[PDB]
Amino acid sequence: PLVNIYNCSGVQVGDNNYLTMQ
Amino acid sequence: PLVNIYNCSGVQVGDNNYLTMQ
Amino acid sequence: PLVNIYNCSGVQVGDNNYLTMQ
Repeated sequence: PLVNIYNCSGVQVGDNNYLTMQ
Repeated sequence: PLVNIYNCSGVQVGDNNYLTMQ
Repeated sequence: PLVNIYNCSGVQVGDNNYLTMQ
C-alpha cells in the first residue's frame, strides 16, 4: 500500500518495462 | 493501491515505455 | 488505483513515451 517516497529521482512500484535514467 | 509518493523526480507505477530523466 | 502522490517533479502512471526532465 502506502509508500511515502519523497525521493529525488527514478522509481517504480514494480511492473513491466523497468525504468532507466542518466 | 495507494502509494502516497510526494517525491521530487521521475517515477513510474510500472508499465510500458520505462521513463528517463537527466 | 489511487496514488496520492503530492510530489514535486516528473512522474507518470506508466505508458508510452517515457518522460524526461532536467
